Amino acid sequence: YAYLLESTMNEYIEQRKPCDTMKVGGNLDSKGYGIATPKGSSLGNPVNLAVLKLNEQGLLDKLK
Amino acid sequence: GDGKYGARDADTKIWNGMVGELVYGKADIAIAPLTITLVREEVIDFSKPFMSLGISIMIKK
Amino acid sequence: KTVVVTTILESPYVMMKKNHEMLEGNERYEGYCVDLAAEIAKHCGFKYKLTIVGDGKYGARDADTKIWNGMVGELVYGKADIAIAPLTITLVREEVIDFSKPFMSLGISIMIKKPIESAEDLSKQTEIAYGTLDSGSTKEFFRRSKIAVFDKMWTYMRSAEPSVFVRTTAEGVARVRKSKGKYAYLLESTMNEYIEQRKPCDTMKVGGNLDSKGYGIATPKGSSLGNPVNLAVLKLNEQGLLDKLKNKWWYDKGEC
Ligand SMILES: N[C@@H](CCC(=O)O)C(=O)O
Repeated sequence: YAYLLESTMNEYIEQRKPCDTMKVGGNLDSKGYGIATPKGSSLGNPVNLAVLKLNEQGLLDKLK
Repeated sequence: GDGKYGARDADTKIWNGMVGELVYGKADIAIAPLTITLVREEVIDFSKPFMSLGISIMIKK
Repeated sequence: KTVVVTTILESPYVMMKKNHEMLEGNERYEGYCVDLAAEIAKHCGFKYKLTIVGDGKYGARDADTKIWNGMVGELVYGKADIAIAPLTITLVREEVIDFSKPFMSLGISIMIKKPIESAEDLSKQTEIAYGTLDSGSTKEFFRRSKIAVFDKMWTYMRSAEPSVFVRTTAEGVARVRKSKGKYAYLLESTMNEYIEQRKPCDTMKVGGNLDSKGYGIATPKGSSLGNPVNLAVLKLNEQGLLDKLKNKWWYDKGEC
């Protein structure tokens, strides 16, 4: 049994005991995870700016 | 509550998962490994991506 | 209302066709962004005219006048309705213009002439000169970077004499090529890997990306087009088109 999942989760499991799984081949597509809010939410604009600010400062890479 | 990411039920038309909690106003924001897709963006808003990824294959060594 | 599209002659996004002389209007161009424009215009139901950014720049804000140049400036001052180009979604730009979700992922990388293996290596020597493109997001990345190595690299670049900065990507690439390995160029992975697969096959991308960002289709704040184009980008990515165009212009055309 082989499992189709997002590269992020695959890479995480590949580093966990019992270290018996592995990610193979290239990614099938390219996409992203985003912080979601209800349509027309007040928070939308500010959280988008926060995500951009935090990626630019190196925090997102640091956290991964 | 339902431990799901979010999908619209073809028969019932209801959105489940985190997406549903946002759509029906149970939550104000979803901070999770929630993929930005076209069908979701039609009902909720997404920030630019905080993480880049792609579907891949996991095998037993 | 014919949509004025601002773009930039940057391979392989927008390039003049071999036979441009006998061609007119949108027909004179070809590339990833030319096919992308045709595609989103198809899905959004609009007619358009491709125009090359007058000043040949991506977009930066002059600290003295506060005036935006490049494609950003053309959008900000209403000279163009939409920018379909390899334009990087950044915080400063997002404050003055709208960006669709990314149509392409990328990161800053190093281009060497066929002794440097990474950013850290450039920051430890003075023999090999290195710089970036003027008026772009790569130069800003280093200007606003606190990460020790990137901060240290900027301090060297900022003060560099002669200037290690270039007007166009083509200028940076040509400089690496004629410098006998004494100049490395910092540019986006997308453009780096394209050139890597083009004659004279004398360059190469080294190390991993310095960051993870994306290019987005830009429109002026409050634009009626914004909503539709964003959904169009998502549709095209999901239909598999973006991947198809990427392989079409990068590797089916690779000559190395
Ligand atoms: N894509 C960059 C230009 C290229 C670069 O700065 O390396 C921008 O949108 O400014």
